[PDB]
Amino acid sequence: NAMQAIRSILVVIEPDQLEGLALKRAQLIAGVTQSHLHLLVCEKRRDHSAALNDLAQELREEGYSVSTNQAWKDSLHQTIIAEQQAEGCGLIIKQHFPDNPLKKAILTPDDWKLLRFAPCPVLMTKTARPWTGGKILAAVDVGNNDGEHRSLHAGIISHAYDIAGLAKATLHVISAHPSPLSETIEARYREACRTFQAEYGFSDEQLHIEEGPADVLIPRTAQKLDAVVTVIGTVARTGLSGALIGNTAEVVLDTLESDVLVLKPDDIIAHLEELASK
Ligand SMILES: [Cl-]
Ligand SMILES: [Cl-]
Ligand SMILES: [Cl-]
Repeated sequence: NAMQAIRSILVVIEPDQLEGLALKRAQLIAGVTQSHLHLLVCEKRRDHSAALNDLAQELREEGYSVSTNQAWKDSLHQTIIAEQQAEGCGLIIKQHFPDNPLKKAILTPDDWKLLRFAPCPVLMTKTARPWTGGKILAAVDVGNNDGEHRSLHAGIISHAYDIAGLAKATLHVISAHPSPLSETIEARYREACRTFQAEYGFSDEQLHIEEGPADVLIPRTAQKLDAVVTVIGTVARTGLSGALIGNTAEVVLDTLESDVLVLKPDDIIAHLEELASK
């Protein structure tokens, strides 16, 4: 019940866009989990206090626990992470607004800095489709069961399952294992796969076991299922020079048309919490 355990959600509110999907997803989640909503506008110039008060009043009348703030220091991603630290939020929800209408799935450079440094789960909303009744896709690699991958996969499945339940949606899993006596090593992999299926109670129809590059297999499955949310984890160990997202998550985040919930390994979250608390 990973989502039920999140007791406050940071909702990034845009002042000038015609969609408000960050708050719509926050209302759906908190309507079930009774989580607190902290609404943040990141801007220095205009005084948004009256509009934030009116929005908070309307949500409290609907039964939500709500606080609001307007802040600005240095950059958009730094303002968001500083607010997450001040309010102790366990999830950040932000809507994706692409810089180029001909490259609509590409995240902005500031979105990438938010995903790199956030010391908590980040939900990047990329579609206006409602979650209710849709398909939720979890991305794992059943071919690896070391302590670090077991923990990360358990978190990806816990969050994806809680989302499927609160949205009255169906849950699907994509396992993309790199292409490789070949029949015997395949037995160890088939063993890992059958154990994963029993441990997590997945039907054959829910579990997509595919061989090939994860960076293209994850988006293909999301597109074929018309998934509305994809849950992914960043790489178990950082690459050189602080490259902690990893190539698979970099490509998938810039390609998916679904919303994306980005989780990080516990050891990476702990180090990012230290950096954010400086
Ligand atoms: Cl407030
Ligand atoms: Cl929704
Ligand atoms: Cl990175």
